[PDB]
Amino acid sequence: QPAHLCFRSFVEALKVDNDLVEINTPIDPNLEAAAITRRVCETNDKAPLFNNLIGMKNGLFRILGAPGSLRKSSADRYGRLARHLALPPTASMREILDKMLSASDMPPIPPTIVPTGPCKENSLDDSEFDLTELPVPLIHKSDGGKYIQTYGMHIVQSPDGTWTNWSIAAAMVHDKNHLTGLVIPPQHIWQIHQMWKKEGRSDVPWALAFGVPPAAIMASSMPIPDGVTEAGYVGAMTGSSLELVKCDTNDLYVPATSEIVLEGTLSISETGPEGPFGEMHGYIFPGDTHLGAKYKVNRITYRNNAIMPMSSCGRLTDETHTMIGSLAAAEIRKLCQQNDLPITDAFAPFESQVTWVALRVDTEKLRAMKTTSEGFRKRVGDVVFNHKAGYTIHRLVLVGDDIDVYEGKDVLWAFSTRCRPGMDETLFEDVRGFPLIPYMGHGNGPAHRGGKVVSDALMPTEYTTGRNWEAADFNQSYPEDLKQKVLDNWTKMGFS
Amino acid sequence: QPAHLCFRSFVEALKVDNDLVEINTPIDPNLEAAAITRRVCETNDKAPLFNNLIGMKNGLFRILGAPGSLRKSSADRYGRLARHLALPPTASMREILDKMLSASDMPPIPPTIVPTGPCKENSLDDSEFDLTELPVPLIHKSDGGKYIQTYGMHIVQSPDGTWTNWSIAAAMVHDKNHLTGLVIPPQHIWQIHQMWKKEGRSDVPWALAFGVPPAAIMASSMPIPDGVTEAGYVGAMTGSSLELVKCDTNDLYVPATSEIVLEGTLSISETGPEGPFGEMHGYIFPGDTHLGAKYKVNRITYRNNAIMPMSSCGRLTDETHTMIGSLAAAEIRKLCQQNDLPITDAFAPFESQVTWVALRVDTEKLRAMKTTSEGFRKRVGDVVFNHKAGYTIHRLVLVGDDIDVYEGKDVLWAFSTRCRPGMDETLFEDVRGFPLIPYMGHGNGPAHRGGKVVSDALMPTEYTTGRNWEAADFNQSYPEDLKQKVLDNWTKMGFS
Ligand SMILES: Cc1cc2c3c(c1C)C(C)(C)C[C@@H](O)N3c1c(nc(O)[nH]c1=O)N2C[C@H](O)[C@H](O)[C@H](O)COP(=O)(O)O
Ligand SMILES: Cc1cc2c3c(c1C)C(C)(C)C[C@@H](O)N3c1c(nc(O)[nH]c1=O)N2C[C@H](O)[C@H](O)[C@H](O)COP(=O)(O)O
Ligand SMILES: [K+]
Ligand SMILES: [K+]
Ligand SMILES: [Mn+2]
Ligand SMILES: [Mn+2]
Repeated sequence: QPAHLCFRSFVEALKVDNDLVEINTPIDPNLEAAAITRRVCETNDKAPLFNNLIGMKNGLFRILGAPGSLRKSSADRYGRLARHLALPPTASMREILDKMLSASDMPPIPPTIVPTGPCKENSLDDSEFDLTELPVPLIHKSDGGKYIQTYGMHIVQSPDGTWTNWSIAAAMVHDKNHLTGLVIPPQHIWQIHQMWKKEGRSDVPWALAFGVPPAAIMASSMPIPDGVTEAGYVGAMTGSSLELVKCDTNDLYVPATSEIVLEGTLSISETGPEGPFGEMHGYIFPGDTHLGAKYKVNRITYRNNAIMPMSSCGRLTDETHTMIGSLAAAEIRKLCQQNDLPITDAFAPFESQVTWVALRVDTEKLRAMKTTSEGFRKRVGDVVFNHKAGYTIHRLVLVGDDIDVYEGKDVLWAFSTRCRPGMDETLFEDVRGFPLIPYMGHGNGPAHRGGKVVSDALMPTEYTTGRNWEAADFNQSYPEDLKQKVLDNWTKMGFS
Repeated sequence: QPAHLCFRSFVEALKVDNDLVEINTPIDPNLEAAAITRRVCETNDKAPLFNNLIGMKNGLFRILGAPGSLRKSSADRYGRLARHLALPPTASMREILDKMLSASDMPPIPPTIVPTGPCKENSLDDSEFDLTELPVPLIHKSDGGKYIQTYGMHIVQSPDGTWTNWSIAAAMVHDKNHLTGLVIPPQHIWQIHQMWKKEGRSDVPWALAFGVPPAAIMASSMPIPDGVTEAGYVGAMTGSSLELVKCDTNDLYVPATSEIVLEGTLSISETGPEGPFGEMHGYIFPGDTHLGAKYKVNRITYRNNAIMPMSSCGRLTDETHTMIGSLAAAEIRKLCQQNDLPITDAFAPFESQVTWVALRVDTEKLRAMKTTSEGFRKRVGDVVFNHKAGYTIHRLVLVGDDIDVYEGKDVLWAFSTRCRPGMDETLFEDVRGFPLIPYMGHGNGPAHRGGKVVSDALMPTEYTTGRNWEAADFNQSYPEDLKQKVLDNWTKMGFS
């Protein structure tokens, strides 16, 4: 099976790329595996594969850390991500996001049911497993539980059967046969859970699949539209129907090659303690106490020599930056274009801790609109901040065509030099806010509302007659014939 | 003479450091010298010394570019700057700024008059020079003149004789015996020129000295207080009285070892075209047209084999970032402390194009103040934005003690995650603004007023009971004994 369609094949691909380190000596799931992975993420090192995890019971489990994190070189920086998608390892961010958006103008390709797969190689019933006995990691020293679920896919279906959602949401072990985790608006797991709670008759049939097809985990992390079944979007994106097996204890379908599958229910009534958890913005608030949703596990199925992927999330750079930020930005790009806004590109700068998105504007199109900053900012903010794709994003930065939004230094430059604080900005207080950002949930204002801004880093003539400056830089302040001479004589003269 | 007291000795020091490239083949002052220097600044390369400048007349002149720019290594990043000040080349930014502030609590050491010096080796009178015939650089392709003055020191004295100011302000060649340049509030050259215009009797006696003692050019770039003679501050800072010679045609005093000295007058009446000029924020607006102050040159004196320093300013990183930003930040630190604000450190992040200053707060002291964000922001902004040291700075970012303000990634992290847009900020519209920032002078609002903000990236408990988080990073989310094990086994395991 190809790497984008089978996690096991993805792990080989990383080895083959010289992008893996296999660690075959004993590693402790209490902090050590996550500390090594954290270090990898902070230094853009090779992904760690922990083949010898202290406490591995019943063949459960090895760990792969940093599955979607960065490589050190600029040339293949996003190569781990490209390997999720059958793209060359030198793919740009633009190319990766275009690939993730491509299925939005394609018919879905529904999945294919197969009678078995590797995820059925082993099983443990209700009398045989105990989640507290597995080598579930403690990821951060102050976490309130062992977060088994950082890179698996929750599978839930609407009561009417018409929408099956795949998404990533964190969850931790509660007891031998339950998890807890947050199920919060506007996320699709929450929208579906609300449908089941309004029906009132039963708990939500649920599965959590770990080590799924890489292309599937990418869609799981992207805010594709309400009502759209991820499996058919991934099928369209990859050009092939995904192979799924039925769960044993319910009628959901999981990827055939899933490394580990939990089957059970997500309660419509019960809650239990969750968190705190070290999170994407780089923080943990030890001691925070809160009741989350409760999941019951009835069955585990798994591959021989099963591998659990793990995100050791926090400060730059990990999956919560490379996937959450970038994939939101992609969806925001499309959303703006669909609302007739002249946006060509969008990216969530890592330097903003993926709380900003920079929107590159086609300024020829802007000029033909014959509008002003105050009107354009309001239009863009109304579109994005009232949509689920904007949920995680608190600052939008509008930039003209000279700025590469995929380059954080250029976004910073434009923001700092082209957007007058206050006057060039519109604040949005009556929109949903993201409580996870410390200034929101642990800040001075409402945790769930407001705190958003559109910052216009378009210059005045960009709305009227066109750009009226040149950069004071090597590229723009010197003619081509001189630049080339300089470059051709650089090492001759003594420079590096 | 030591490198910090003699420019010629500074150039040797750079060679000796392996921080110079001597270029002995012909280089064109029309763009080529500045293009090479621009490239150096954008890549943190060695300083270029152009020993063979096309059009060098009467021994005038060689050029040193990038005199105060960065080195490539992290270990001696600020070494060029350290060489201005007798500091080790590994000095930190903190150490450099402390050195620049040290004289603020010392008696001045007045200069010593000597009868001659190297700056008298050669002379050209009013019938012998022509500024349009010298190899003055064109620094950026769209500049409105050849900016002879980018790293010399203007010398002007109050009418009463009691204050002699040394400062850097750009100036360009107007004609064979005049320069033009901006003389604008609140700068000390402008405050002095206003005193002479109010007296109304004569033009301002003036000198411009190029290739001055490095410690002197540093003070020339720092906003030390009104009325304080830079020469006595530099004397105190260095521990020695600076040696000065009298000008021939007026009674001002110039450093004895100056490479090139212009003597003349700054008019109280006449103006002439100036600019446009590629500037510190990374822009030029070609065609901008404006009348600047006019300077008459009556005499040139110079060293044998005179060297003109040149700043090829623009996008990161050059003297306009390393000196203007950092030295303003230093003065702002002191100003805050003198106003009983608990600020321990200040720095202008390069990533903000030195338009922000990050202020590190002693949060134990803050807690004892028993105040709130809204009150503290207003207090800090009132102190800084109503003072000349705040002129160039449009955003202040308050951060707690865990943030290293000299590290732009950490400042960005704190700003993005701890300051709620709008609610955690106070806008200041009734303060002097810096028109040079594009969003000011080429923006949507008043060019000279407003556009400033204090952004509070202190978390709520930092005002009350203390920090209530830990970072989700390698340093803070793992115990010391584990961290050390990881580090000790890193290369063993296969990582880099
Ligand atoms: C890639 C990735 C995504 C997410 C998460 C993680 C990773 C690695 C964790 C490490 C587990 C940290 C966590 O905060 N986390 C997370 C989460 N969304 C949540 O509701 N809850 C979460 O706990 N997303 C984001 C969501 O996956 C996306 O917002 C997606 O759009 C949701 O799908 P849908 O609702 O649009 O179908
Ligand atoms: C280091 C340095 C400082 C300055 C400048 C440059 C360099 C290299 C130029 C390359 C020439 C670019 C230019 O914009 N420039 C510049 C300038 N101040 C001005 O009023 N005008 C200027 O044209 N400063 C800043 C001032 O030197 C400081 O603000 C100083 O504080 C002034 O001294 P004082 O008035 O406080 O005595
Ligand atoms: K999804
Ligand atoms: K000065
Ligand atoms: Mn969905
Ligand atoms: Mn001064």
